[PDB]
This record gives sequence, structure tokens and C-alpha cells, in this order.
Amino acid sequence: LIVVTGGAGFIGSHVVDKLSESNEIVVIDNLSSGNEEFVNEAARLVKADLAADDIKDYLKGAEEVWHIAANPDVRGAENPDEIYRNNVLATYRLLEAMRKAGVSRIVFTSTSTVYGEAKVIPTPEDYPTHPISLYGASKLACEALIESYCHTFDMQAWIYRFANVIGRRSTHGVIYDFIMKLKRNPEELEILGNGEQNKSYIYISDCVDAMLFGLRGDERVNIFNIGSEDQIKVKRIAEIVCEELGLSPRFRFTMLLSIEKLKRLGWKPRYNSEEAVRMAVRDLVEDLDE
Amino acid sequence: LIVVTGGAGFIGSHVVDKLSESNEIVVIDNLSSGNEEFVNEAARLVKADLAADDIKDYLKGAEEVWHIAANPDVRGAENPDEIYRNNVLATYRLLEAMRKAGVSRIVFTSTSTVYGEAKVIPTPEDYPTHPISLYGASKLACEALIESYCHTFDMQAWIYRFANVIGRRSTHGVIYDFIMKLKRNPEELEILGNGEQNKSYIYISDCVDAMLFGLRGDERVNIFNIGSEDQIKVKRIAEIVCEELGLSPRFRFTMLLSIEKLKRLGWKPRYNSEEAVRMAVRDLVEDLDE
Ligand SMILES: NC(=O)c1ccc[n+]([C@@H]2O[C@H](COP(=O)([O-])OP(=O)(O)OC[C@H]3O[C@@H](n4cnc5c(N)ncnc54)[C@H](O)[C@@H]3O)[C@@H](O)[C@H]2O)c1
Ligand SMILES: NC(=O)c1ccc[n+]([C@@H]2O[C@H](COP(=O)([O-])OP(=O)(O)OC[C@H]3O[C@@H](n4cnc5c(N)ncnc54)[C@H](O)[C@@H]3O)[C@@H](O)[C@H]2O)c1
Repeated sequence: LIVVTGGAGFIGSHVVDKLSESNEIVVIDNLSSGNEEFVNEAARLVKADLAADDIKDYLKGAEEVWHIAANPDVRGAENPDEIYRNNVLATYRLLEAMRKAGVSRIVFTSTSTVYGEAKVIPTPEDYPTHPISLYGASKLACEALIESYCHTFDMQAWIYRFANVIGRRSTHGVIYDFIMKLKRNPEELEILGNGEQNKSYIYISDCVDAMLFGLRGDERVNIFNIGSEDQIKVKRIAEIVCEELGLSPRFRFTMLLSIEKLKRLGWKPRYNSEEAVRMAVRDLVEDLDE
Repeated sequence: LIVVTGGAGFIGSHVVDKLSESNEIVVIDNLSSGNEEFVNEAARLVKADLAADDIKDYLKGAEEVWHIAANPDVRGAENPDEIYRNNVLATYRLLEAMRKAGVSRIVFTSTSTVYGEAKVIPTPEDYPTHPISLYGASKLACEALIESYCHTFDMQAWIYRFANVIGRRSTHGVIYDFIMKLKRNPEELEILGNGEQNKSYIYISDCVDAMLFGLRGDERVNIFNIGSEDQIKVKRIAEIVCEELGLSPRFRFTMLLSIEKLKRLGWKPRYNSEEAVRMAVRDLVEDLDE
């Protein structure tokens, strides 16, 4: 019996698909940015807001909680109140619910931005955490609360930090922006910068697999970075998008984490950045139609 | 024009006394653990709850905010909701209010417990922060939020980590308990364990002088540990309490931060632990009369 908060969203729904195969799954989601159609039918969907509704009764008997729910991290035009509410408060309320209900296992999706302006790349898990963005700070705040509840109310946790996950059911970012442009005009793709900018992506299946793998970690609190073995330039992303869409437009030009910790434990990503991107472009295409 | 939250409390009142000598002070306090009588008469006392009221008219024109307000850190007998509301939520709401009012300088009293189980003593500011207590976690969360607001909304902050501050106006601590118990049976004092526990104490004036001194730090976010140069044993504390009370009961037996960063800056605590304790005891005896 496992509870998956945010199980109706991108990463969450994938987690549900994998766990539902051998666990009774209860999903808690207010569908603010999720889609109930993504939820496996073998699971029970409870439509509740972690920041305002009492959820201890939905946690009754649960052996573990995969806390995947959170506010969408956006570029700039961010709202402090929603980030606070859906990240900090929601997590605090969940921990209290877990405490009262007796649930002592939590798997949490943090974020690569807890490291702020890191001066060493690839960034290891023991690198200082001085977030500069509100989303990063909210997540580091969540990690602190989790850590303390683990020591104070005897819980065990697995915290995963990662940057950009792509794959079926996700709809935003560079790949999305390119598709929507080429749909708008198949003969020209605008690229901000000179395309030499680098990016790194982890394919969704690898994100899920890493989180499952890290569970063998047996410290009271286990922190792991998840990421790909490489990088990819925006210029190459554009080409792959054009390749899969079968196009040849005219191009108009206007935080890497170290995974050595998980790798010494025995995990390795199956896909590199280019493969993650190519598979993600195909699934996004069909996703937008579906 | 400076606003001091928690200005009716122990550390806060002393800050107000010192700052009022050359600045217009506005104290925001809900008089929970604080005493109105401790507020300097030259200051304006605004009775409000940081975690619930509209404090916009009060931050108007302020140059900086000394955020001293917070929940009492108790022993096992703590109220998560109270710690969350008076530390995390109050701080979030304050930062929002500051943002809205245009105040961009914040001085914050954090805590030594953000370091959890420090394995490096004297503990430096760059030591990892993995709190084991809800109080420590609540403060680390506050630090994260403050650091992100500084970077996102152009603010500058001075964060102070410390423990065991003693002196006039404080009523929580080993000294207070010893005097209280001694006031029952002046011929027999019960001391936990063999009382060989070392404990670094900082006298209130050194805490306040350190905070004022640290303002010289010119990074966007300045973090400093505060403390005295040494430690003192529990048994020794009991002795000094008796030495001052003029009693000779028989004893019935039932961490150190590095300040090299502030010292490099030119600050030095005036009193060692024994001196802070001796002065604090006399301060309390006289406090109990008022
Ligand atoms: N997608 C990425 O690239 C990425 C990168 C780093 C970290 N993360 C983290 O991974 C987690 C999942 O991200 P995602 O991409 O799948 O986003 P998402 O928006 O698809 O999934 C989050 C789900 O949480 C639910 N939710 C939000 N607030 C809620 C509340 N108060 N009560 C109940 N449900 C609530 C939403 O309805 C949504 O379905 C988040 O915690 C996020 O911070 C994602
Ligand atoms: N005294 C110590 O040994 C020590 C050690 C470490 C950290 N600190 C930190 O130093 C700061 C001051 O500690 P203190 O010893 O003076 O404690 P204190 O309890 O005397 O002072 C806190 C003040 O905050 C006010 N307050 C609390 N909640 C409030 C709210 N919601 N709205 C408005 N006012 C509110 C109280 O009325 C009180 O006057 C705190 O942030 C504390 O965590 C103190």
C-alpha cells in the first residue's frame, strides 16, 4: 500500500504505472496541473488539496508515501504564494498527516536548483545549498522539514534532486517551444542565442528507474542526484525536432549534477541526452493531438 | 527607520535598546513570549501577529528589518504547528510584506541547530546543514527563503547562527531552572547525569555586538556563527549559581561553533562562558524581583 501525491501529473503518473504492477496505489491530487486520464486504472484517485484538506484518513495503513506533488516551476513570472502553498505548506501538512497516521517512509522529488549558483560542475550531493530561486528555496525548505521529521518522529527518507525530465505526458520546455513554432511555421525555426547553449535531459523512464534504485540506500536520510551522462546543445535539439517532424526550416538565431553517487551504488541511465530528446519529441507530437 | 520583529523579547529588546540610540524604531510583536515592559520607550510598539495580520503600514519607509520574532525552542514537548506558524509562515509573510513595501535589508537570528549533528567542532559556517530538530529545520527553511528573496527581489541579508544566549530579561535556561529548584530546597540541588556536559554560552551584549558588527559583511547574503571562545561544564554552572546565591546545597546527580569568520572581520567576544554565566545569574536574581 503506497500513496503517491501528484500521481496524476507527468512524473507522478509514471511512478504510479510502475508501482501499480505490484502495490495497491492511492493517489492524492487536486488536478491543478495534472490529468486524471493519466492515472493507472489499478489505482484509487483521491481529489484533495495537500495544502488545505485533511488527508490522514487517505494515508491510513500506507507503508510509504511518494511525495511528487508540487507547484509547476516556471521561468520570471512566478507567484510566491502558490509556490509557498503547494511546496512548503503542502509538504508540512503531509508530514503531519504521515506522523498522525503512522506512515514512516517518504520518497521526495526535490530539484537541482537547491544548489543555487554552484561553482563546481558536475555538482555533487555534498555541495553547499544556497538556492537563489524561490522554487529552489521552497524545495530545500521541504528537504529540511523531511529530514527533521525523520529524526524526530522516526521516519526514513529518499530525496532525489534533478533538473529536466522529459517524456510522454510532459508539455513544456525547449522541445515544446520548438514544436509549437514549427506547427506555426514549418519553414522557419527561431532559436534564442546562437544555439551553442548547452542543456542536459534525463528521460522519464530513467528518472523513475533511478528513484526506484536509490531505495536500496539505507541511511535514515538518503539524498541522490539524478541526471544524464551528458549534455546537448540547443542547436542539436532543434535539428532533432526537425528530423522527427521531417522538416528543413531556415534557422533564425537571435546546472549539471554529478550522478557518481548513484552510479557507485550500481545505477546507470539507459539513455543519453540525444536519445532522451528524440524519444520525447515523438511522444510529444502524439500527445498534442491526443 | 528600522523595524524589529520580536522586539519585546529577550534578544529583541536589547537590539531595540541599542539601535534606538541612533535610529527610529518600530517594534512588531504579538507579546506572546515577549513583555511590553521590555520595549524601549523611544520605540513604537505595534501589537501584531506576523503569521496573520496586515503589516504593510508598519514597514512603510523602513530601511531594514531585524527579524528576531520566533516560537520558543522547547525541549519532546514541542508543538510542530506552533514552530511552523511562528517561524516558517511568519518569515514567509514578512518577506512578502518587505517585498511589497520596498524594504530590502534583513537581519535574521537563525540557530546553531541548523547543523544537526556536527562532526567538525568548532563548527564552521560552511559545514553541511542537515537539521535533526523541527526547530533547526524551521530555521534552515527560513534561511533558504531569505536567501532566495535576496537574489530574486534584490535584498541583502545578514544571518546569524548561535546558541545559549544568556543575560537580563531571559527566563529560559539552565540557570533559571537551577535558581528555581534551589528556591525550593536550598540544601540539595539535583543535576542531570554526572554533569560533565560542556556548554558554550554567549552573554547577551556579545550576541548583540556581534550582530551589529557583522553588518560590515558585504555579500548579498552574509552568514555568521556567533558564540564565545570556550565552554563550561554543567557542574560548574551549578557552582556559580550557588556562589552567587550564597547557598551550599549538595549536588544530587540524576557543541561549539567557530567564530573565526566574524573574528577575521575584527569582532571578538568580550566575555567567556564563565563570565557570561556569572553575570547572567546576578541578572536573573534581579530579574525575578522586577
Ligand atoms: N519535470 C521536471 O523536469 C522536474 C525537474 C525537477 C524537479 N521536478 C519535481 O518533480 C515533481 C513532479 O514534477 P512534474 O513535472 O511531474 O509536475 P506536474 O505538475 O506534472 O505534477 C505535479 C502534480 O502535483 C499536483 N499538485 C500540485 N499541488 C497540489 C496540492 N496542493 N495538492 C494536491 N496535488 C497537488 C498537480 O495537480 C500535478 O498533477 C515536483 O515536486 C517537481 O518540483 C520536476
Ligand atoms: N536565546 C537563545 O539562546 C537563542 C538561541 C538560538 C536562536 N535564538 C533565536 O533568537 C531569536 C530571539 O530569541 P529570544 O530568546 O529572544 O526569544 P523570545 O521568545 O524572548 O523572543 C521572541 C519574540 O517573538 C515574538 N513573537 C513570536 N511569535 C510572533 C508572531 N507570530 N508575531 C509577532 N511576534 C511574535 C514574541 O512575543 C517574543 O517577544 C529567535 O528567532 C530565536 O529562534 C535564540
